[PDB]
Amino acid sequence: NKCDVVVVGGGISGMAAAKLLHDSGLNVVVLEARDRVGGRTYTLRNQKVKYVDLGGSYVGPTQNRILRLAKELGLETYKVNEVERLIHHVKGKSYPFRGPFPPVWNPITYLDHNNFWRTMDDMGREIPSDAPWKAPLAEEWDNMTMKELLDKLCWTESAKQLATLFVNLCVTAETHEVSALWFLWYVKQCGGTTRIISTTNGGQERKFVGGSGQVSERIMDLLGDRVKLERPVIYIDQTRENVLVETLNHEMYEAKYVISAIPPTLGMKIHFNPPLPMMRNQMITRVPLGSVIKCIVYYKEPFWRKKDYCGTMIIDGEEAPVAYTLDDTKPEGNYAAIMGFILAHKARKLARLTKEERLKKLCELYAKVLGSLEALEPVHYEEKNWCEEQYSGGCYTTYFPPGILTQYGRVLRQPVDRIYFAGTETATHWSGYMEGAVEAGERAAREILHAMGKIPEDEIWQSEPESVDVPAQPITTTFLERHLPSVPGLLRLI
Amino acid sequence: NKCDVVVVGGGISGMAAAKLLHDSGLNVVVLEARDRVGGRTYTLRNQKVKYVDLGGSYVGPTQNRILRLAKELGLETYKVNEVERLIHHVKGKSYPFRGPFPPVWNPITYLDHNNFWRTMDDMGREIPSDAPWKAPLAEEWDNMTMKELLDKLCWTESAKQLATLFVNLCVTAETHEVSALWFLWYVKQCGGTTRIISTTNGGQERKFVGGSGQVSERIMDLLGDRVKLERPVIYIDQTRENVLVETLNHEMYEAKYVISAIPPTLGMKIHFNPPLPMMRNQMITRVPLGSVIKCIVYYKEPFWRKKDYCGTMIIDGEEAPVAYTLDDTKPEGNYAAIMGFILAHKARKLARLTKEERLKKLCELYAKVLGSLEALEPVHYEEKNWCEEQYSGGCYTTYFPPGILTQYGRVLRQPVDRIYFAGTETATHWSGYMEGAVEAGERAAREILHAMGKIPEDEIWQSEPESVDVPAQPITTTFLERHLPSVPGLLRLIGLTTI
Ligand SMILES: *[C]C1=C([C])[C]=C2C(=[C]1)N([C][C]([O])[C]([O])[C]([O])[C]OP([O])(=O)OP([O])(=O)O[C][C]1O[C](N3[C]=NC4=C3N=[C]N=C4[N])[C]([O])[C]1[O])C1=NC(=O)[N]C(=O)C1=N2[C]/[C]=[C]/N([C])[C]C1=[C][C]=[C]O1
Ligand SMILES: *[C]C1=C([C])[C]=C2C(=[C]1)N([C][C]([O])[C]([O])[C]([O])[C]OP([O])(=O)OP([O])(=O)O[C][C]1O[C](N3[C]=NC4=C3N=[C]N=C4[N])[C]([O])[C]1[O])C1=NC(=O)[N]C(=O)C1=N2[C]/[C]=[C]/N([C])[C]C1=[C][C]=[C]O1
Repeated sequence: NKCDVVVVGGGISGMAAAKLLHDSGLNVVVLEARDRVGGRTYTLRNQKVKYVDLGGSYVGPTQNRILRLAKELGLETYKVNEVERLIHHVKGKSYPFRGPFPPVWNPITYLDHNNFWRTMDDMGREIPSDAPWKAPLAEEWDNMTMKELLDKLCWTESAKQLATLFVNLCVTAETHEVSALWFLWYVKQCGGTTRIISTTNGGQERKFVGGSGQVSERIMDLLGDRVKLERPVIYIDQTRENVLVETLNHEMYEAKYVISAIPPTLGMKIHFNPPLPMMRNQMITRVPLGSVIKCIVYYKEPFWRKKDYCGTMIIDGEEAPVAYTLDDTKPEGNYAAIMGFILAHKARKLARLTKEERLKKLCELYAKVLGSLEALEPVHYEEKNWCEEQYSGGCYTTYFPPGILTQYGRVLRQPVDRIYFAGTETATHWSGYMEGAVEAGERAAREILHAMGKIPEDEIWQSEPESVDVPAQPITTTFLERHLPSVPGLLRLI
Repeated sequence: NKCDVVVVGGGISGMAAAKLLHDSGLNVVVLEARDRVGGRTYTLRNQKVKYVDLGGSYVGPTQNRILRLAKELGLETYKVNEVERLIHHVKGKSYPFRGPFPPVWNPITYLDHNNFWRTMDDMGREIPSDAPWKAPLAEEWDNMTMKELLDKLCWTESAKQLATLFVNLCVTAETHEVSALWFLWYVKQCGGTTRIISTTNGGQERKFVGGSGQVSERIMDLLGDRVKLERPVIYIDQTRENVLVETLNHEMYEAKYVISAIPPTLGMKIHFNPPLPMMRNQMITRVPLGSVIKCIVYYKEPFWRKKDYCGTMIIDGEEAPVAYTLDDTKPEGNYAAIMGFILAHKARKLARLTKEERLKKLCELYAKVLGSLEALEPVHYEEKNWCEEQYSGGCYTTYFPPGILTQYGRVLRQPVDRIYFAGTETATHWSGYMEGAVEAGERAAREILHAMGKIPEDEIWQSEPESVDVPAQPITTTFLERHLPSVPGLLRLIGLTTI
């Protein structure tokens, strides 16, 4: 019934908000729609897999807030297997390579590839993390799709296809669906191209021992009966003295403040009184989430390591169900597995198949790419299609179509009276990730602390010391990488 | 509590569905979120305006379903004033003209203008009304915004600026926001460029005497207590034998079938058990509605008629708050008024201002455009920002961003068990209009009549006899219009000759 703060949503962001508020002495309730906590993180346990992350999973250097919070809850990380060679599959053949970036041998293509990545980071350096709509060329970039940008930038098919897979993999959407401004902001606010695509020294360096769902589970352990499972919020009333929040199962909660820790578009599932201000009312219909099936195939052994393959596969082309894989073996070398993502339009298309039919296609792909019959002999399979989720709306995150970020972006974290906004979408560093969820939960919580007079305005946004366990190495470029010309730049010299 | 069919939404579509179902003997309930029916039509009544349409208003030839419904309910239409000259205001100057299209004197520019409209209709013929994603080039066109399409087509800035204004005005959205496939579909399923833009012989020919709000109000009168105002639906349960529909004020309704007659994205406001299938679940997060403020400025007299202007203005300019106006004077000649639309990003921008500052900017614009100081003497002002409506989401309608219509389009009107889908967005002819509302409402109702074994399958889709009161002149082209070359076509002709 009555409390200081109602938090809507028990994902990482809501749980981190509620934990902070509770630790500071306020009475908090968390209202969660599902029969579990975690949201877009979900750890399945069974004897065959032991545990497996079917939702968010990877963490890495510079994500110091998720690392600190998990550490305090008694979680530990291990490193994703990247000891052996990566594979680029292109035109029906496997090219093994080392390093984050698949190599290119033709000199024209080389220039084109080099220029494309470098140009993404140049454009990023003009986009403010906390206000992408203030970029000098904000409207121009916002009014093009990433498909247009790539059509302008990439003078070769090879670069255009690799840059396309890069978009698909990062934001689970087609290049033609997304704003160029938003995608460039996204990459940049993750620390740039190298940091976002790298396993070693990047976002995919690590996983949590036991699963990432333990983060939310253990915060729910700390809050006891303050978390209400199967309480979907349907109505928020701000007209009266205290804020009133009603659930689907008929309960009424009453508080001074609310934190909305749900994806923006999921705001639509709530009837507000008074109506939302105009800009928010429309923003929340303009911001879908992407489409992904996360798929994990289990094998008796990590047989790929015998051939000096780490298990990472970058797979070009329309026919491949999966464009990107990582080794999902446990740190002990057991429960051998390959993780793959069926991305964007391939998720819409392959979801009509059965579970077994998807297994077969994956097994056959992997056998081709890894060049082993061992890939045809899986011992177990697990998958999750996030598009079918009523209370996520997709995965990994919310994407912005052309024109939206400049028109409505300012409203995302703007308080509506006594509702403050959390969720990974409202973050400024690794928004879209578990790290962003923590940043935004803790920030929304601290905005409420300040509206209550408990902390000054300068403590709303707090910096995070670097993890000692997962230190960050700097991102370096070579001299040639910085100064080799683009394709049209080599033409102007001729 | 118990009925045969719960209709969610009491706009034209919901009210047309309910009426048909009622007229066939079934027990229906209409559950409407607001304290009124009509939805995106709303007729305001006070002594200063008598009546005024702040939402949907215009009807015209080929929109035979809304004309039959309104006529059966006792309503009349009248002709929007187009006796005197239209104005095209471009680069700070007004160019009076007659006919539907602003004319063009520079021959190069003339070629580009003729080709643009012609290619809109040409691409249109490739696109089936009932299945736009079946166009041979659906994918290619859907992965392109209307801004990209215009950048390819228009070799003159003049044609590109006119085309941009045409998109903004038709779909209340920027060229860079909307799919080219969707937009070409939307224009074709209204009968083409000419039909869509015209007053005389087009979409804007007429209005209803007393306002379009009476359509919904009269159906509510026929239905009596079957219409429940202030019952926003929060929850639909299909796991049991009868379908369970719950409202925000804690009432429960039970039915064999449900028609959802709300904008697709407002389907988000309902919690579903079991969950919606994947494709609908994501589609309803991908389909926003446009942005528009409709504004009416009243004057003592329709002073523009005296300078031989009908009061239609096509106003190109970033500075112009309004890009299109019409004479909104009563058929009797009194309550003289200019209606104007504030479109897309200007609705966003100018909503910051007060009512009085918006009035001031409109009057000043109209003064310049009409060359008339009288325009600075309004007697009254009415307006509505549709963007702030929780139970509409915007106006006029739903637009599809790039990539959405080919991936999700096929599910807009796919039944989900015993839920069936109405709303003008599900129509095949004048989707986005009051006409499409009636088509979709009636089609969804007849879908349920078929599931119940009361009519055969071929009676679900039913054609409509032509209005004898608002008959349609066919759309014609001249030989020159059809065969004059494009700008690149003339340039190809040149390179070939000089060889
Ligand atoms: C799904 C997914 C996948 C499959 C994958 C991934 C992901 C995902 N990610 C992301 C994450 O997960 C996120 O970000 C997070 O989680 C977020 O969180 P938040 O913010 O908290 O949110 P959520 O979770 O959703 O929560 C919410 C909640 O709420 C609720 N609700 C709703 N509604 C409502 C409610 N309640 C009450 N009422 C109402 N109405 C719900 O239920 C929930 O609970 C990720 N991340 C990270 O970090 N990592 C990872 O890994 C991930 N993943 C992925 C990634 C990928 N990548 C990166 C790609 C690549 C590779 C290479 C390069 O790139
Ligand atoms: C808004 C507007 C404006 C401003 C203008 C216009 C329009 C609009 N339009 C359109 C119309 O209006 C529409 O279409 C209709 O109305 C629709 O119908 P429906 O489908 O029925 O839908 P609605 O109305 O929305 O209704 C729905 C209902 O539901 C409810 N809900 C929600 N949610 C819920 C509910 N309930 C319960 N529960 C829940 N949850 C609500 O409340 C409602 O009631 C139009 N149309 C026509 O026809 N005409 C006209 O005029 C119009 N307008 C416009 C147009 C213009 N133009 C076209 C111009 C031009 C020129 C050149 C080119 O263009």
